[PDB]
Amino acid sequence: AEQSDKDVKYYTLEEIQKHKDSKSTWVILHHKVYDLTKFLEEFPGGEEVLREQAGGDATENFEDVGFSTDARELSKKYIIGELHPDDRSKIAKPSETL
Repeated sequence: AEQSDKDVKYYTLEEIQKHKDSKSTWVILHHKVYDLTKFLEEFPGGEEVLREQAGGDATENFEDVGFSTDARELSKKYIIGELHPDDRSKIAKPSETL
């Protein structure tokens, strides 16, 4: 879903589900989406620790893999838009059998 209004982009969790590269790495707090693509470069080679949780969690994850103080304010700093209201319900938890 590409938002016609170019302010606060509606990313879909279906979009981020294919988190293969660092540039495809975004995380969701619950209903709003935050950029992890840049945030992982703050960790020297620390893309792989958070990649698996990208397209899934950020409620605990963004602060977990994040810096102890910095990640707490850097959550709202990396405001890349909001996660699609339908998609946070779709992939609240996917089939864990894969």
